[PDB]
Amino acid sequence: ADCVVIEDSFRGFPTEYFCTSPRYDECLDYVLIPNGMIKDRLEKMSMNIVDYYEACNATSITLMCVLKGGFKFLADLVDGLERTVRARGIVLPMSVEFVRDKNVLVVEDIIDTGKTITKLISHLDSSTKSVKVASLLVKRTRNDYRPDFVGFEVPNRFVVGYALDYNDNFRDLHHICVINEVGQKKFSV
Amino acid sequence: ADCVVIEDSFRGFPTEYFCTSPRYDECLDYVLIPNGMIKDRLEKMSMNIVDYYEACNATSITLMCVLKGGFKFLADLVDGLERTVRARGIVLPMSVEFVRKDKNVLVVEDIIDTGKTITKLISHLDSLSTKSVKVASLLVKRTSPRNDYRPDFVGFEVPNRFVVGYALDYNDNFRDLHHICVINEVGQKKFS
Amino acid sequence: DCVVIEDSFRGFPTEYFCTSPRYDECLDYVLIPNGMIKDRLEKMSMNIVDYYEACNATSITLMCVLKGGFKFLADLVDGLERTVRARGIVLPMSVEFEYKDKNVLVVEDIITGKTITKLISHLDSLSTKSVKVASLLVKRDYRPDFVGFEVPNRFVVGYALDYNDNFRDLHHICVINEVGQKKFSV
Amino acid sequence: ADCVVIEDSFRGFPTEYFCTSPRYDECLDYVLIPNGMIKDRLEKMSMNIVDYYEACNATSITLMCVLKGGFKFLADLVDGLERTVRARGIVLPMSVEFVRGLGDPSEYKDKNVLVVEDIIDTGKTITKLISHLDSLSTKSVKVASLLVKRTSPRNDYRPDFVGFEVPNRFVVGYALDYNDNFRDLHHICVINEVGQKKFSV
Ligand SMILES: O=c1[nH]cnc2c1ncn2[C@@H]1O[C@H](COP(=O)(O)O)[C@@H](O)[C@H]1O
Ligand SMILES: O=c1[nH]cnc2c1ncn2[C@@H]1O[C@H](COP(=O)(O)O)[C@@H](O)[C@H]1O
Ligand SMILES: O=c1[nH]cnc2c1ncn2[C@@H]1O[C@H](COP(=O)(O)O)[C@@H](O)[C@H]1O
Ligand SMILES: O=c1[nH]cnc2c1ncn2[C@@H]1O[C@H](COP(=O)(O)O)[C@@H](O)[C@H]1O
Repeated sequence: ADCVVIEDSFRGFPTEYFCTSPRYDECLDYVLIPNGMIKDRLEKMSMNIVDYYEACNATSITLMCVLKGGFKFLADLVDGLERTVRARGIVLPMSVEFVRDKNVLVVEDIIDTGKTITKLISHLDSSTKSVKVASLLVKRTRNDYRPDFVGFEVPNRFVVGYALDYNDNFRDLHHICVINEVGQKKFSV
Repeated sequence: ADCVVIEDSFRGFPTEYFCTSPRYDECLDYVLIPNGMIKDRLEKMSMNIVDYYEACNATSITLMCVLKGGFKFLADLVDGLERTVRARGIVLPMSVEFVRKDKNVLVVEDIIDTGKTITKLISHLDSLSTKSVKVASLLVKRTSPRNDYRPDFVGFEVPNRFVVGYALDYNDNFRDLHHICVINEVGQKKFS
Repeated sequence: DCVVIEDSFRGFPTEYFCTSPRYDECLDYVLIPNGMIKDRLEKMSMNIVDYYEACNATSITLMCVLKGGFKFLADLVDGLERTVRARGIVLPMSVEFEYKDKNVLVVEDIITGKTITKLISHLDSLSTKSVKVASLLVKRDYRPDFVGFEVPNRFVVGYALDYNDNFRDLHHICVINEVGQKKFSV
Repeated sequence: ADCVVIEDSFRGFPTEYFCTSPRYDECLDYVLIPNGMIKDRLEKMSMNIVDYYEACNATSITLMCVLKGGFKFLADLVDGLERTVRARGIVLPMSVEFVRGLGDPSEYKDKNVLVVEDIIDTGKTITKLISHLDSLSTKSVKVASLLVKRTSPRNDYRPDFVGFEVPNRFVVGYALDYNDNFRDLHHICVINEVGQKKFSV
């Protein structure tokens, strides 16, 4: 459950020094997690997931992508998993299933209060071999729940980008950023 | 449209000189298209798509992922489109819908052999009063006689041989392969 | 102007990123992950191409200063090639590791500035047509024409940056501790 | 069974379906090896090199790049090497040096040198180097060549690690040059006639 903990002292990275979608010129305060940061973290995370599912003699695993917030995370994550199982010479069959007794790894976007991931975990437990949750981001409240694999622990702010949406928008953004009030007013109701 | 033609005389590249997942040891005949070649073609496909919708004045574009096969394809293609939209400074909003009104729908599918699936899907799209309906296909099977229909954007035109990898499946197996490969008969029998 | 890494930033723990097992105990933290470098180099390359399009430069010659900037030159040349290629412009590029009267973009690793002064001074012998300098990192006052990150006055390794021809194979840009700083003393 | 063989029947891919430097628009016949295919090959090459130098417990391993021609191949090769060593917990200390010869210590002795060159054709350019390296009392001298030209008759020398075996046509791109041009090209291509006349000696 230990991860890259973004402290509330971190002010982020201003958008002017990166490549963001020109569509969101005035709508972003700063970049929180660059895209390459996400990739680099997902490498080590892929190693952790693989060696965990080898410590337990798992015959196979099935990733469950929760659309549409976890697609980029699932894509890069599957790249890292196939890469790791490729280099290490293991024979670990992985399946991918998208939803809006087998080993199930939930591929989620972010945990805020946990009311959504717990209904899923209780939905698959309604007779499954195993149920695990992997979340790219985690929100620091503290919440009583934590996923099994966590990439980043972020402050109590609303983030967008990397297929994370603020009212069905900002998904085509390359990095993980925090909206300001201008974009909030522009894309909310 | 015109694309990279994988000639029938192409013998492929043997899997031993690339990285294959260990679970398909004696199941792959050869490697037809390496992953990196797919990506390098997807760069040009992204440019073609973006400046097509820029020749038009599309207010947005809605990509339709045809699951489960087109998921890697849609991933790297969305990376290409995003990378050329922000590289040319053009404002062009892109949304992503998934399957298994009055918008510019770009269908993203894995391969087209006969065209039954793409015909049914396109017919379903024609009822919702879409602004435009274009189709982007990664692979196109060269059949005899040549198939009556061809997509608006095509990555590779490959021979009439069953291919797997890059999320191309064979009874929900072979998806976790990095490259597009032709199966042998031992692998076709191994999964039934 | 670039990305400023303030001094109150402790970095990220090495145990959360993939690092070479060679330097298990010799790394305090990571300042800048590798992918963040890759994402900043996009904007930096765009800035360089835009400066060489404000005027009509008919050529550009990148000067790699081995051994520190070979990774930075690799990904920088990749970004420049990808930008020139993406914008359909005809910007011919050469790499220089006797070829004079050319626009020079010096690709150095990090800058006191006493080394870059030796570079620019040595350039006056051939009299280049134009000289500009781009550096990946700057430690805390002089500034090159293109800067990527601004780091504290601490010591950084990785990404071909070396402490006595060492730590170059490290993927990310890290900060070492005193035990590692003494385990590779010259 | 040394490497990927690009048979003489292979006609390549037309340059219009890939992203090419627009200045060489009319100078390229076709694309021989796309960039991503090169990197895909360099994954497996990195694995082979790593487990070779680990099977014999090589203390140090020093990659020597033949400069200008072999730079990009060195960069992607080092990428793959550090990646595959990172994913295995292996400790394999690698160094990097460069040559054009322009590199001398003379402490190269007792070390394991891995030569990183761009392409082998006749074999004399590399033979002079291996002769100049086996004179410094090195523990081992091996060569990694990205491309190898198919010669008639077959060349009496084949490097230890080969990426691709290409037909006997002239190739450019991916730091491969023709009269110090075509280096900024992204893929490995073959020059046509207009490109052969546009950069003559
Ligand atoms: O900061 C955010 N940005 C975008 N979506 C969020 C954010 N925080 C929570 N969500 C979404 O809120 C939903 C429920 O999260 P919960 O509050 O943990 O139950 C999920 O779909 C999350 O992706
Ligand atoms: O060779 C193949 N390998 C894997 N899937 C194929 C192949 N050929 C056709 N398909 C599948 O066939 C479906 C539609 O093809 P069609 O109906 O023949 O046009 C798609 O969902 C493809 O995944
Ligand atoms: O923190 C560091 N780690 C490794 N090398 C450094 C570091 N800081 C400066 N250098 C090297 O110091 C030399 C000159 O730097 P300058 O004195 O700031 O101009 C160059 O070779 C740099 O690579
Ligand atoms: O087809 C080619 N394209 C570009 N450079 C080549 C080609 N063939 C050989 N070279 C270069 O010319 C020299 C030929 O070496 P040799 O023929 O093995 O003795 C080496 O420096 C090669 O890098």
